[PDB]
Amino acid sequence: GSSGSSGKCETKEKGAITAKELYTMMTDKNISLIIMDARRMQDYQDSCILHSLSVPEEAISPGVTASWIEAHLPDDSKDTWKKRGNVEYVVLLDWFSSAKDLQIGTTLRSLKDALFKWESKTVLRNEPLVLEGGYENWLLCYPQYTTNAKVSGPSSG
Repeated sequence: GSSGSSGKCETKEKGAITAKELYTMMTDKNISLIIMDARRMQDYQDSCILHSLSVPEEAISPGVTASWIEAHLPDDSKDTWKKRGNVEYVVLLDWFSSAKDLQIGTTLRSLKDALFKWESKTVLRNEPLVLEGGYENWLLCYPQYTTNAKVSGPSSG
């Protein structure tokens, strides 16, 4: 080579995490990591990953802060919520919304920006990443890592 000709490129992940990476960190004592499910309150009841956190979808608004979410969260989730600053890395979940399908209004986006971008006191080491596919894909990757595996989530049509 002389300088470096252009091409096309394929693998170009940006602000995204895979299920495989979550496992390596999920069972890591040296590396902390918390998982959150930005979905409806009913979704958490039907399906929910073990050793994971939960957060309503309505409670998370586009352009909110930590005080907002912290104000609207479960009783047991409120604990791990505060540990967000103690841990190192962070990850989220979803049904059909990846980091590429994120927009100005999505729960993941508003939650991803309301954890670092809209920070005042607590601060993390990196930026919140979204799992590849979310819970829908987590079942296909590791169905033996959730409280409820018998959960079907077909498409709109």
